[PDB]
Amino acid sequence: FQSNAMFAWWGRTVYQFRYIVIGVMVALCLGGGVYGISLGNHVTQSGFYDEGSQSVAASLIGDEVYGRDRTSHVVAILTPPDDKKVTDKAWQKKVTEELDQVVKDHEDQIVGWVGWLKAPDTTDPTVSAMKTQDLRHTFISIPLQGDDDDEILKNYQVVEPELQQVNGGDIRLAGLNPLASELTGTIGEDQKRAEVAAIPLVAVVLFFVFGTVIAAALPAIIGGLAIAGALGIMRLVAEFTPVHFFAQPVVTLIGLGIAIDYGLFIVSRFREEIAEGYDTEAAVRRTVMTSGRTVVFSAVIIVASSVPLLLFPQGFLKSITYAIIASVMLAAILSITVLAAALAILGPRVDALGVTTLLFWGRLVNVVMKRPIAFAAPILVVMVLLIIPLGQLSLGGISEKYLPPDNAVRQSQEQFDKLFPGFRTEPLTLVMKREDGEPITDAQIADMRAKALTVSGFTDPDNDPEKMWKERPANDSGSKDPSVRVIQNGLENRNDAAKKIDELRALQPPHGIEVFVGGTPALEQDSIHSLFDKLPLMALILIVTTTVLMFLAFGSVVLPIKAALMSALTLGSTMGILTWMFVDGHGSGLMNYTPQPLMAPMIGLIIAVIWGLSTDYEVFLVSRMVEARERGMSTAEAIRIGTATTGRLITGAALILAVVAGAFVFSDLVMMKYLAFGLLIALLLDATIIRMFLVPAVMKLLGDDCWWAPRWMKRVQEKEFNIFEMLRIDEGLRLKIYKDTEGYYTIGIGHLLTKSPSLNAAKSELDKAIGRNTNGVITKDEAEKLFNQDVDAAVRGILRNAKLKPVYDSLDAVRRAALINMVFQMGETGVAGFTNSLRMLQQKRWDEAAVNLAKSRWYNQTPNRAKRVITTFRTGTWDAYEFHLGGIKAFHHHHHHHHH
Ligand SMILES: CCCCCCCCCCCCOC[C@H]1O[C@H](O[C@H]2O[C@H](CO)[C@@H](O)[C@H](O)[C@H]2O)[C@H](O)[C@@H](O)[C@@H]1O
Ligand SMILES: CCCCCCCCCCCCOC[C@H]1O[C@H](O[C@H]2O[C@H](CO)[C@@H](O)[C@H](O)[C@H]2O)[C@H](O)[C@@H](O)[C@@H]1O
Ligand SMILES: CCCCCCCCCCCCOC[C@H]1O[C@H](O[C@H]2O[C@H](CO)[C@@H](O)[C@H](O)[C@H]2O)[C@H](O)[C@@H](O)[C@@H]1O
Ligand SMILES: CCCCCCCCCCCCOC[C@H]1O[C@H](O[C@H]2O[C@H](CO)[C@@H](O)[C@H](O)[C@H]2O)[C@H](O)[C@@H](O)[C@@H]1O
Ligand SMILES: CCCCCCCCCCCCOC[C@H]1O[C@H](O[C@H]2O[C@H](CO)[C@@H](O)[C@H](O)[C@H]2O)[C@H](O)[C@@H](O)[C@@H]1O
Ligand SMILES: CC1(C)CCC(NC(=O)c2cc3c(F)cc(F)cc3[nH]2)CC1
Ligand SMILES: NC(=O)CN(CC(=O)O)CC(=O)O
Ligand SMILES: NC(=O)CN(CC(=O)O)CC(=O)O
Repeated sequence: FQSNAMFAWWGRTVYQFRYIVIGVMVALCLGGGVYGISLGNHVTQSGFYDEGSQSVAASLIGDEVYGRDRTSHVVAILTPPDDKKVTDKAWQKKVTEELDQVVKDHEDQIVGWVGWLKAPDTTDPTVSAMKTQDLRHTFISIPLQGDDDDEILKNYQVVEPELQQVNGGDIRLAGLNPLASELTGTIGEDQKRAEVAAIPLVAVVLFFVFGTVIAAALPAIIGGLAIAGALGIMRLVAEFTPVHFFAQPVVTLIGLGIAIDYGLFIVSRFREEIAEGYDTEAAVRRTVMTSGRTVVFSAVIIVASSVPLLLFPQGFLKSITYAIIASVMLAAILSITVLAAALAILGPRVDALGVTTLLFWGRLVNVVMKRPIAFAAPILVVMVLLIIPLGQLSLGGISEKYLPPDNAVRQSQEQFDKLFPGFRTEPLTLVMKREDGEPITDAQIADMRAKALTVSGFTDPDNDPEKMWKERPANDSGSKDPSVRVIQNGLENRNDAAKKIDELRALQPPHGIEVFVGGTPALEQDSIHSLFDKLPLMALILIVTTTVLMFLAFGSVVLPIKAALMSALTLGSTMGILTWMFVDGHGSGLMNYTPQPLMAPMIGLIIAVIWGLSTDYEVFLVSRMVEARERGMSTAEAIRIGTATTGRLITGAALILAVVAGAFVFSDLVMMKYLAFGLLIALLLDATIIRMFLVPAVMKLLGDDCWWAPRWMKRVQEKEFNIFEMLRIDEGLRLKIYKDTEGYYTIGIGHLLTKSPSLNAAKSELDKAIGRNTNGVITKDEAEKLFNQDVDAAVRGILRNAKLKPVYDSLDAVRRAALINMVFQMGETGVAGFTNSLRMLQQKRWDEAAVNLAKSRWYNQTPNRAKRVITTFRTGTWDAYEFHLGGIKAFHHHHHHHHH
């Protein structure tokens, strides 16, 4: 159950109101770009955890009661100049005055600065550890004002340009906020790299697909408008829910490629239609009714592959899904609205500026036809070989290693952890809230301490079990509610956290006390647990929805399951290569990244994206061969028809997407490189190994079993437009005796009854013709009978005329119907007067024949019908009548009015 009257109406309307469409939509997209440029100041960095988890609740309660830990905010390593020591009093005074000046300039942003450098004369052992033994290095802590991570990072970015100058520039800034600033600036770095690299390369690839300036420029303008509008839409979404930083490059990584590919396909189809003889109006309408439907289906598939990411609670994945959906649907809309109207405005002008203005698949698919096993199993084994590294993939959180190993901030952090060990901690926290509301006594604290000392593997520095699990510090941003007490202690081995947490949560709390196990390891592990808990349902929804959409698009049952297994193998192989590249470290030396576990939500993101890519390409390809089997073509060449019709467009689209993805593989963010490399691997696997080799071979393996659909999941074959409806359009269908423009009695489709003025003589003739007492009224089927009689009489008259018989025997059924139309209108004597025109048609020179027919006085006197018939001659389709200028007014009886 499909619907194309909607697409036909829109193809008509976008040509009818093309200027309004182009103006309104371009204005909306440009205003959206102007409104969404400011998205960079409204994105967030949170959303990596499960915010409905116990670790997040523990973190929130600890923040409320004790205050958030601002000690890891800013760390500053200071080194005296000229091999001096940190004990030089003049240098001490200088640096201290500099730091005081920096803090009092930004009291709105900095809380203060805390170190050993502030109180050199002290005995506190922890403070005296902020200096190295050599007295060549000393680090300080600079807490910042703020209430959420984004405001704190903004305050740090406000204070950094002046804080960096301290100590003659020889101050090294590490901590949470410097790393955050670098990791977020990676996004803008990638944006600028894309602007510089992909735009001219995409221009070149387009200009090589279309040997024309305009036909190659249109998809680029479409992609630009799509990026602008999608950024505006994400800026609007930022008003309701937090949008993550990583959602910005997605718009440029995924949105731009699909938008330009949509534009490429639509412009190519418009050029096909124009080169097939249709004028601009019919070209736009058919371009819609075919390629726009394909594009909308593509967008629906991408949305169906993205939506399941809304199951995971990580707002990171949610904002990414929002960005994907917005970009893709806006690209589809622009492709069937700005681009359609722009083509309707330009016309054949889209080929005006050639190359000078700037200054075979069938053979290869037949190579796979002879021996399918020679390419199928030797490729399936290679893919299941690439799958085995996928098994040994690990997951982890965000560290300094997400930056390249030569990044100054990562090296500053690693030098801090070398010079000052024991300050960077990941302690697990037991948070105790008393449900009743009264203070917590030391007895309950001791009970919890003992029940925690039950568990092993926790750090015991000075070897005193009654000093482990010390109390969390408390600063001024905490309520200090006596009903909440937090103990905490680090882990000897981090890889045991997921177990120890599961132990610390099995401990029985004191009576009337609620226990929450939190901390950075607990946050990470609970996030990963939510991810793995919700993954199978996501995969099931993905596969089921995509397979149902393939049930809709294919009209088959074998092909959806086949393409599902194909996409599964492609996803597995791509993720195996990704594990081999980023976990096992292969390719790291050339790309300059550190091998490490992947970000957990990136696994679901990459699953969704790669599955959508594979399914989209498989659908767009296989539909073209289902087209041929619907026409009646044989299997072994229906495959060839589809593959050869898709080759150039598929390769160009894959090339543009590969350009845009390789523009991002050079990122300084290991997650960005992971995503872009996975996209590149999946894309180059689908554009070559999947489409060229495995698809035709594995399909031929099933031969004529691939299109088998049971019952009637398959659409019904349409009512084939015939000569009856054509001449009903041109001559009218009247079921009651009427007078023509000459004043004679006509009925049916231009069937002259008699040239007598008597209505009763005409009724006598009509009753004699039909065989009953009609009273001047006939049914539609009787009109069809009379019309078929007249058509047969005209055909017999044509085969009798020696000037019309050759060209009539030369033509096809549609052009033969056009010739019969001309006969019915103007007599065989009049039709034979088009000697050279009929010669052109007989020689199948449709363009010359149409141009010459449009110069008769037949066109001057009956221009609409003549234009319709001449279009039928030029194209050979009923398209000039399936969507025609409605409403005729003057009915005239035709020649060969058959009596009996
Ligand atoms: C574009 C991609 C780039 C990715 C950038 C990543 C930059 C790294 C910055 C990491 C800042 C971690 O700060 C440490 C903070 O951890 C928790 O706070 C958490 O409390 C919330 C309650 O919801 C939790 O949900 C939040 O995870 C968190 O605010 C502690 O409670 C705070 O005491 C401590 O200060
Ligand atoms: C990606 C993350 C990598 C970066 C991680 C680096 C973590 C940075 C931790 C550095 C801790 C700096 O402060 C540590 C010291 O200060 C506090 O005590 C004192 O501070 C007051 C200052 O006025 C004194 O007056 C009070 O005697 C007393 O409360 C802490 O309680 C102690 O532990 C320690 O002595
Ligand atoms: C405001 C929100 C409103 C709800 C969302 C917007 C409306 C969604 C309308 C439904 C989706 C329209 O697409 C669904 C498409 O499925 C098939 O596609 C195929 O049609 C091409 C014709 O040539 C073939 O070539 C290809 O094999 C293949 O694309 C069917 O033939 C049609 O049913 C329809 O074209
Ligand atoms: C600057 C422009 C960069 C262009 C961007 C696109 C480049 C994509 C590259 C992805 C391929 C990953 O390749 C990684 C492999 O390459 C090298 O193999 C090492 O072992 C082999 C046998 O001993 C020898 O072939 C090498 O000599 C030896 O280096 C690496 O060392 C290995 O970890 C890993 O095997
Ligand atoms: C067969 C045809 C295939 C097409 C050829 C593929 C393109 C290969 C030729 C162009 C490669 C030139 O790369 C230029 C790159 O310079 C920089 O590199 C710096 O960042 C990376 C990690 O730190 C490391 O590359 C370096 O260590 C570091 O200098 C930046 O990354 C970008 O400004 C830019 O992207
Ligand atoms: C002619 C075409 C209609 C063929 C499919 C072409 N489809 C893509 O190029 C494509 C990109 C893409 C992506 F980045 C993510 C994702 F989940 C799915 C994706 N499909 C468009 C042009
Ligand atoms: N265009 C036609 O119908 C053929 N005509 C028109 C023409 O001179 O080209 C020639 C002829 O009838 O002799
Ligand atoms: N639309 C009309 O009634 C006039 N004509 C159509 C035309 O002008 O081409 C009808 C016909 O001649 O069959």
